[PDB]
Amino acid sequence: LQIFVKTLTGKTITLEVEPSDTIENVKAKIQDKEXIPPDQQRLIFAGKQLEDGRTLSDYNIQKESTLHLVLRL
Repeated sequence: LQIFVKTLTGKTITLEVEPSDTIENVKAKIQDKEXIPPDQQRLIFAGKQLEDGRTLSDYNIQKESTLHLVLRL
Protein backbone atom coordinates (compact mmCIF):
# COMPACT_ATOMS: atom_id res chain seq x y z
CA LEU A 1 0.00 0.00 0.00
CA GLN A 2 1.58 3.32 -1.06
CA ILE A 3 0.73 6.80 0.21
CA PHE A 4 2.38 10.18 -0.44
CA VAL A 5 3.43 12.70 2.19
CA LYS A 6 3.91 16.41 1.19
CA THR A 7 5.91 18.89 3.37
CA LEU A 8 5.36 22.71 3.76
CA THR A 9 8.66 23.30 1.94
CA GLY A 10 7.25 21.56 -1.16
CA LYS A 11 8.55 18.04 -2.05
CA THR A 12 6.68 14.63 -1.78
CA ILE A 13 7.88 11.71 0.44
CA THR A 14 6.46 8.35 -0.73
CA LEU A 15 5.82 5.70 1.97
CA GLU A 16 5.25 1.90 1.84
CA VAL A 17 2.59 1.17 4.50
CA GLU A 18 -0.05 -1.37 5.59
CA PRO A 19 -3.76 -0.55 6.00
CA SER A 20 -3.74 -1.37 9.77
CA ASP A 21 -0.58 0.73 10.52
CA THR A 22 -0.98 3.22 13.33
CA ILE A 23 -0.25 6.91 12.67
CA GLU A 24 2.62 6.39 15.14
CA ASN A 25 3.99 3.74 12.74
CA VAL A 26 3.69 6.22 9.83
CA LYS A 27 5.58 8.92 11.84
CA ALA A 28 8.35 6.32 12.43
CA LYS A 29 8.67 5.81 8.66
CA ILE A 30 8.90 9.60 8.18
CA GLN A 31 11.51 9.71 11.02
CA ASP A 32 13.55 7.13 9.03
CA LYS A 33 13.48 9.22 5.81
CA GLU A 34 13.77 12.75 7.21
CA UNK A 35 15.46 12.67 10.66
CA ILE A 36 12.37 14.24 12.34
CA PRO A 37 11.30 13.07 15.83
CA PRO A 38 7.64 11.88 15.86
CA ASP A 39 6.66 14.36 18.64
CA GLN A 40 7.63 17.20 16.25
CA GLN A 41 5.29 15.89 13.50
CA ARG A 42 1.65 16.50 12.71
CA LEU A 43 0.07 14.60 9.83
CA ILE A 44 -3.00 16.03 8.17
CA PHE A 45 -5.24 13.98 5.79
CA ALA A 46 -7.94 15.84 3.80
CA GLY A 47 -7.99 18.71 6.32
CA LYS A 48 -8.05 16.53 9.47
CA GLN A 49 -5.09 16.09 11.91
CA LEU A 50 -4.22 12.40 12.56
CA GLU A 51 -4.01 10.99 16.11
CA ASP A 52 -1.03 8.61 16.80
CA GLY A 53 -2.98 5.58 18.23
CA ARG A 54 -5.50 5.42 15.32
CA THR A 55 -4.81 3.41 12.11
CA LEU A 56 -4.87 4.42 8.43
CA SER A 57 -7.95 2.23 7.91
CA ASP A 58 -9.62 4.07 10.83
CA TYR A 59 -9.44 7.31 8.74
CA ASN A 60 -10.18 5.58 5.39
CA ILE A 61 -6.67 6.36 4.12
CA GLN A 62 -6.32 4.22 0.98
CA LYS A 63 -3.72 3.66 -1.78
CA GLU A 64 -2.36 6.85 -3.31
CA SER A 65 -3.88 9.01 -0.44
CA THR A 66 -1.74 12.14 0.29
CA LEU A 67 -0.76 13.15 3.87
CA HIS A 68 0.57 16.61 4.71
CA LEU A 69 3.51 16.68 7.13
CA VAL A 70 3.47 19.78 9.46
CA LEU A 71 6.41 20.34 11.81
CA ARG A 72 7.08 22.14 15.01
CA LEU A 73 10.88 21.67 15.23
